[PDB]
Amino acid sequence: MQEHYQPAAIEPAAQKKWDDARISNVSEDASKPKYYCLSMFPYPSGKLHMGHVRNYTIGDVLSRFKLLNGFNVMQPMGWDAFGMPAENAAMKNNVAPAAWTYDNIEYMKTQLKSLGFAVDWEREVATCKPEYYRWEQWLFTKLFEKGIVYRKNGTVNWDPVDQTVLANEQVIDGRGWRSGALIEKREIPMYYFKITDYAEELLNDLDKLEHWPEQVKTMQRNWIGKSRGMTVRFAVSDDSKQGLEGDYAKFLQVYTTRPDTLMGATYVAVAAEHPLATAAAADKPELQAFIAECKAGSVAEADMATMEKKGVPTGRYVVNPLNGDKLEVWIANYVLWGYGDGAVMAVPAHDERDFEFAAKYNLPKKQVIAVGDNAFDANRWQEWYGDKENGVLVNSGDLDGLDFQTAFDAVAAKLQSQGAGEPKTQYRLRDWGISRQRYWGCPIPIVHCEKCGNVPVPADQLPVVLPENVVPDGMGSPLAKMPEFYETSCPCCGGAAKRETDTMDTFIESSWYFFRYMSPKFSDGMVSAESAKYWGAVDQYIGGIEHAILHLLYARFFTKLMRDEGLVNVDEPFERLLTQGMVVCETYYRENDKDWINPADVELTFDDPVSAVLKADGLPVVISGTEKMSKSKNNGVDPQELINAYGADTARLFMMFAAPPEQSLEWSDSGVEGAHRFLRRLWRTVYEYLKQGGAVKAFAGNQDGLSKELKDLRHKLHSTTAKVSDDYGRRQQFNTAIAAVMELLNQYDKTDTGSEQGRAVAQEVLEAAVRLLWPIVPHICETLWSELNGAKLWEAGWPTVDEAALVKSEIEVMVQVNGKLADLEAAALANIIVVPGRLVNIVV
Ligand SMILES: CCCCCc1ccc(-c2cn(CCC[C@@H]3CO[C@H](COS(=O)(=O)NC(=O)[C@@H](N)CC(C)C)[C@@H](O)[C@H]3O)nn2)cc1
Ligand SMILES: [Mg+2]
Ligand SMILES: [Zn+2]
Repeated sequence: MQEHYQPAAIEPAAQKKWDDARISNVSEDASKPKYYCLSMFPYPSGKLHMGHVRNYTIGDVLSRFKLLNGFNVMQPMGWDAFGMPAENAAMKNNVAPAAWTYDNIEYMKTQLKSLGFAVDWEREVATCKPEYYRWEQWLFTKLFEKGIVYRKNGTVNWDPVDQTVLANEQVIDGRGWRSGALIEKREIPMYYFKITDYAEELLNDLDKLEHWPEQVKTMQRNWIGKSRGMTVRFAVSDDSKQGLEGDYAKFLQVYTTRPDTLMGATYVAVAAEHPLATAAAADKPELQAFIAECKAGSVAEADMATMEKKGVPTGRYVVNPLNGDKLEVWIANYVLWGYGDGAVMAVPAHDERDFEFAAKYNLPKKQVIAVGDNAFDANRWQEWYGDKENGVLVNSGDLDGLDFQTAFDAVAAKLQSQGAGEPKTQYRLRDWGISRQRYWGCPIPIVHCEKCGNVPVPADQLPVVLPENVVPDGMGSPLAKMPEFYETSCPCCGGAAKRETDTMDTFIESSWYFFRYMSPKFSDGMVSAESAKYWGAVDQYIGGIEHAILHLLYARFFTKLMRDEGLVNVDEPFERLLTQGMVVCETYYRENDKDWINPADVELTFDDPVSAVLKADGLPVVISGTEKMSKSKNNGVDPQELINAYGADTARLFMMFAAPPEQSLEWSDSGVEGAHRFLRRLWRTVYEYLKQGGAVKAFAGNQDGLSKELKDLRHKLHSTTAKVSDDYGRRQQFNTAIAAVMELLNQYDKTDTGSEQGRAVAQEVLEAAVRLLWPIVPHICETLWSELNGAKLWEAGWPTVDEAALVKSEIEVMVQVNGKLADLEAAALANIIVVPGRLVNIVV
């Protein structure tokens, strides 16, 4: 055994050892219990970053833990290949997106392999390959025929200078982020998934997910935003019907979730697009400008609550059907045309948004709810104003004294009898638009024929192949400028026709890839029936919390779609969900005429730390704040340089030890040094142990007659095995498992293991430690295990807890007072000559 730990020697040999034995190349083996551990597959954007290493290390810890416990473990990897990165790389480098993508894949695949992840590379998929995306084209056509996918006109932000559609997050002050030109809102036909048809299923099935973090479930419930409220109609007043046609001349209809406060409504508010807004504004230039400023707005939903709410009175009036109050209609910028009826009532006393709106414009506030003897201050909001559960109605006439639920049904009965309203269930969730006006994505399998309409490509003709020898312009989607691609013949009539040139939302590829891993070479469908039945669902899923809403909701949706097609046998794709935090790092710059400097290029001073300096020279640097690793502040530490400097095991140890998965991990040079120094110590402990006499059979069985010191070390060992097992299995906190193995070795360090029995216990200690740590640092553990023991480590299995080692010793002595019934004296006085271990007599 080499004296000094040298990872560049041992790590490739171990990787070859695992690969030769094919421990990760798994099949549908009915004799071993399956375990499907999945990390979110990466965008192939060039190189691994520290987030990647953290995520796939967490995945591999859990995989190897289950492997050592005898499961048939599938841990597959692949490439989420379509999307904008390749498009912009094409624009900057004048290379094809595909060629750039396949090169990134080759380089990142090498990096993952050098880290030693126990991955079944025979199940590798790349979603930009027609062998993959043909199957989502297949499902698309099938759902299109059923109407689950449909084509509808929708409005988008057009940038007229850069000639492309822009996401709403990509609009600042009504202008495109790169171009800086005023965006134009335009109506174009687009494709939608009818996800709202599955809203109630998607909402309710969350309750099944007992091993998901509650905050993820809460975020999904809120995103779906189901509510049971009331449709309420207010009759338009005699004087306010000018310019209105239809039922809009008769009433204004609103939806509210608080009909128990209908007695407290003090005004009503409508969207800028509402007919009442249009008729009111026809002779009022200030209203026309307000209507225009609303329509020009572009507020993404994470910013709708954070925008200043503004309104304009219209001079038009409606009547509360329950008390008779004439109420003014306002136009307001928070009422969205498309949600509900584009019209709401306002109760400033019991809705905080209405409170603030009414405070701004000095609109009335009428308290109709009371919670105990709480004082109502019409000038200061209080939390209890919005209380649904423990409130009771006041100032409501014949409704006074009712709680929320019985008031709700009382209002519902009154409204329904006179025809002024009825209960209604609503959902915030919108349908999912999948059209993208972009090149590097899966083609939409629709052929447009002026005789036959929107026609799906027949299954015999799929895939519609994206041509790969394209170098994106900049001036619009290339597919629309390629007659060689879109000029085709119609599949139903055989005449001249045009392919759809929009591509699919790349969220689609990541909504089913976990099923494709089950049979990635299956040419007859999305997933083979036999494989889906064996593998079932993902047992454990690991990824970043930033995917908690959209990606997770889309994947659950696709699972239910595929189940209903008859392809899979599960309702939910992901049983356990572990969300990983971000990686942060200090930032450094230097002022010019700021140019942010990468940390691996900087060197720090010290004392016994003054400042920092650039490695290439010696000019000082500006140490600034710690934040997430990014291109923006050039504070991303290349994982390749960590591996080059210390080896894969040190990289993995640092990430697992520095922070629990949910927590932000802070890059630290000394921390990485600490992890490397522990691996040297681990190496030194085994080497010194074997230097003093070589391996022996590990201690096992009855421990009576072992010295107290060695019994104590066995107690620490088997308590450490139980702790680490609970840390990997239940808590999924890996730092405390490393700490526990560290404590075991510390106790071993202070124990004389030189005797014959001492060596046997030492062998037991070391054979456990290297297996307890193997999921985390498998290369050094693999090599150390082969020096201690000839059996194959994965066949030796997870260390067992020897409960006999956890039973503390017993000695029963009698205690008598005047002849009749240090260590034992203090305990018997807690109940004087002492005959050792047998008897004590309290002579008094
Ligand atoms: C030279 C470049 C320097 C870059 C510097 C840098 C930048 C960022 C971070 C960082 C990020 N996070 C936060 C956690 C990042 C996780 C990384 O692993 C996985 C792959 O991520 S992905 O490839 O983005 N794919 C995807 O997100 C989709 N293909 C997944 C589908 C299933 C939807 C995901 O689970 C991420 O959520 N923490 N740290 C660290 C370093
Ligand atoms: Mg259950
Ligand atoms: Zn036709």
